[PDB]
Amino acid sequence: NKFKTLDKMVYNLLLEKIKNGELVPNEHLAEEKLAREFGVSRSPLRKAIATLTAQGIVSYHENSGAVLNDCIVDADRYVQLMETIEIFVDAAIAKAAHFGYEMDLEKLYARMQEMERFSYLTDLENYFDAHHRFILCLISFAENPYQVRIVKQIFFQMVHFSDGINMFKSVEIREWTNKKSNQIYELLAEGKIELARKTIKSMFAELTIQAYRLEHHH
Amino acid sequence: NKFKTLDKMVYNLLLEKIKNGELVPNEHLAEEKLAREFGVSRSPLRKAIATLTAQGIVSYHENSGAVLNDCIVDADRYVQLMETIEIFVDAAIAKAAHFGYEMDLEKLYARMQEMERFSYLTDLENYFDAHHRFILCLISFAENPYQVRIVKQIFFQMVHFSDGINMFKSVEIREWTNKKSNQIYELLAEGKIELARKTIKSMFAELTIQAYRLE
Repeated sequence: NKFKTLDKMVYNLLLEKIKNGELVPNEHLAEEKLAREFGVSRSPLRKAIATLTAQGIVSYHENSGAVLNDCIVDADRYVQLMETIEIFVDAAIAKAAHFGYEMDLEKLYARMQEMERFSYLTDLENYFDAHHRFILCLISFAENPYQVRIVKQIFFQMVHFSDGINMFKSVEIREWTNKKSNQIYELLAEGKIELARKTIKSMFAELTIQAYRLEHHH
Repeated sequence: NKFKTLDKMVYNLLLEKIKNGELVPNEHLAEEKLAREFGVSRSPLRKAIATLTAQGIVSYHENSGAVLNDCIVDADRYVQLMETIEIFVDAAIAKAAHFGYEMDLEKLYARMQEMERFSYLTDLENYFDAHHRFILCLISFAENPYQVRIVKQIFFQMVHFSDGINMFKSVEIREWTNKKSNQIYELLAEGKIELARKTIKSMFAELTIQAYRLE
């Protein structure tokens, strides 16, 4: 909509072809036809494809070319992604508490407050991003950048291929999630680690229930 | 040595420039000087770079060109990756036991036996791969393909940027790992889930100790 480079544009263009469904999973990407459609040379397009192969969205095979993977995320896949996120979060908190690391709780407070702010402003995309950044801060408490990057990739896939953000169209759900995030921050700051972990688990369980309620009656 | 296509050749050359350390992380790749060093044109080399972007080794930042990521893994980063792997494995076993799935234990037995076979043949690369596939089978018990793909990327980075395979140059370490894998299989088959989980933890702890002992 408001691009600054030819590469990212093409990337975004291709990405939207993956989201609106103009390219179906298991389809071989016609790199030559795609470059003609965008009016671009193959140097940007190729680059885009490479990036989307790094994100697991496209798979290149030695026998065919680049193939597009099944990337659409229904409720069950959303819950699988959330289970991955939650094992990462719980293990992060457990490791930090066991080894006595210093948790950047001020950054976590800032992230929770950004959640509060975007919920007050009714900025849904920024609220989703802020919720994700709060979770990422929790995970970074493990001091494992590999895990942070993995969960960032998961968040990217959720944002671009799930309707999970629609859950936060409810002000009630947004405020409950903000309250849970603040409770987690407070328990961590007070040192009640097991209570914080069970609060994290409760948060994820309720959001899983709501993810399944998204599919039942939207 | 013994290349069959010019791309795979150029790629490999560039890839070793990443492994021997002649190209520093976060450095911008001089595609023209690299292509002239290899005596090749630009179209193949870029493909190579593209391939290394598809594997997460190189990133196309918003600035024009390609930048190389911090991919070398020392002992501490190896242990970080292994902690991630073991979090996945333990959660997989716990989830399978809690929801009462049927774990494909015959596939697990086959993978453990391939470990045994490659250890017998002193095939280090295939033994490393077989160990990784045994772990991946354990993780697939979670019925979560995303986690399998994540740990596959971890194993790729380990194979190409770690010395962790040198650990298995010891026949004793290989046999201990094989015995532990078989014990995990048997405990899973007998339903002793907590014992299987503590055996998994012990295996990872011993291999973590061995990662630091590698001088």
